[PDB]
Amino acid sequence: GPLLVWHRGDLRLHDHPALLEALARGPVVGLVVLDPNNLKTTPRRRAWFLENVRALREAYRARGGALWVLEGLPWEKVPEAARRLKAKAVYALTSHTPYGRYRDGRVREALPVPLHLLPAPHLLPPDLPRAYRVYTPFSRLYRGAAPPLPPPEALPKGPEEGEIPREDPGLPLPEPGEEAALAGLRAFLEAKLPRYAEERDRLDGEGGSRLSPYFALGVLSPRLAAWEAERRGGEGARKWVAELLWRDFSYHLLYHFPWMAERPLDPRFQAFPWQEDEALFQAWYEGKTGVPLVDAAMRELHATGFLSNRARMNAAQFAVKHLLLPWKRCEEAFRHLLLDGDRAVNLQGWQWAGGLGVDAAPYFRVFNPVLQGERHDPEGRWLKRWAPEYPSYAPKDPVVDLEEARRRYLRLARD
Ligand SMILES: Cc1cc2nc3c(=O)[nH]c(=O)nc-3n(C[C@H](O)[C@H](O)[C@H](O)COP(=O)(O)OP(=O)(O)OC[C@H]3O[C@@H](n4cnc5c(N)ncnc54)[C@H](O)[C@@H]3O)c2cc1C
Repeated sequence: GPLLVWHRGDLRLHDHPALLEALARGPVVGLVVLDPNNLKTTPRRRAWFLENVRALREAYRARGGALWVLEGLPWEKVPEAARRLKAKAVYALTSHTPYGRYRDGRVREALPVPLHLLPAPHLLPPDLPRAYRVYTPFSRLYRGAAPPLPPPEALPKGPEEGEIPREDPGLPLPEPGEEAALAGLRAFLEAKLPRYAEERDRLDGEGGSRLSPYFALGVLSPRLAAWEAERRGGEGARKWVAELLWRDFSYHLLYHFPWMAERPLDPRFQAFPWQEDEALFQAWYEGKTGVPLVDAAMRELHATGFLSNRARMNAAQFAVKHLLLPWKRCEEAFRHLLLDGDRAVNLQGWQWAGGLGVDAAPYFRVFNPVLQGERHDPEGRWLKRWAPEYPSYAPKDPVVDLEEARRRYLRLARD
């Protein structure tokens, strides 16, 4: 009987504990279940997922192995695959998300054979005992990346089943799959890593790796990335790895403070006068606020599904501090437009850029839409690409009075 390796947010063969744990015991067959709880989202994200699932199968085939793809509820499809294959056991990577736990508990209940869950690779586990709300103390626990596990050279033969739907992303998608991700990592490390600390703030984000869409679906292991970067060493690597840690910190936060999905980490904001004005929401959502920077960010986001970190913190804080739009609605809409949309990470980003309690970031910090755009975009090349209509980062008929908007917020916050 074979062993089933059930892939979830880990569409890769490199550094995969569940794959190697099963392979060491006997022949394996891979499995992906197209779950409605995950796929009932926007076309761009659904396609990104499906195309990376298609790539994993090609990766299995290239090695002579078999990847089954089934559609439906995990607690019905996993047991079905196990029965049909007469699998002895199922192996997967542990998930600590609310849905992940519910799902796996349900699957364990319906499965007649063992479900073995192994720790997913992280720089720092999210289920650490101590619960930190600040980054520095959390990051100190990190003592360098452990070595990544190797991918199999070849896979045992097995029967293949299931078809992989083709969805219209509505936009240009990056190259899907692990090979593309690995090629991207090498390019970044050799070319951009050295100056990362000095270029990581550009509004166009060309100083970054642009690997978030891959990390989001586990096409690239963070442990492998950290390991490679640290092999290069230097200020660049230290800084880039620090950002990988911010991702783990995001999972750590949501795991220890589940309620932050519902309310701000900082209690003294639980009752902020969020003015829900449908008219303003659309202006922001469509990037029609009249503010060069924000409009540029939202426009690129709608067209590409990607946005540099600097742009995200600008477009995000603008909505929360200036327009006072409720964060909950804005964060969901933001996530749905991102190819790398990750609930935990997006939530930390919003509660951080929105001065809602993450890393005890100060509320009094308020970005200056025009300065920001000039200090992080030289010949205004970025602005000229997403909002040519604007001659500069100067407000041309703003949906609100920046100056008053600032005073307004600071006033509200101060109390
Ligand atoms: C309001 C807001 C929302 C965000 N939502 C998401 C989201 O849904 N999904 C997502 O992947 N990232 C999110 N980020 C974090 C971040 O902006 C990206 O990970 C980054 O822009 C990816 O570009 P890159 O791959 O070139 O990053 P690089 O600079 O090359 O960094 C490498 C990796 O480190 C991680 N990383 C970098 N910055 C951060 C950060 N601030 N927090 C957590 N991890 C980080 C990412 O995995 C990234 O791929 C958000 C940030 C903000 C301010």
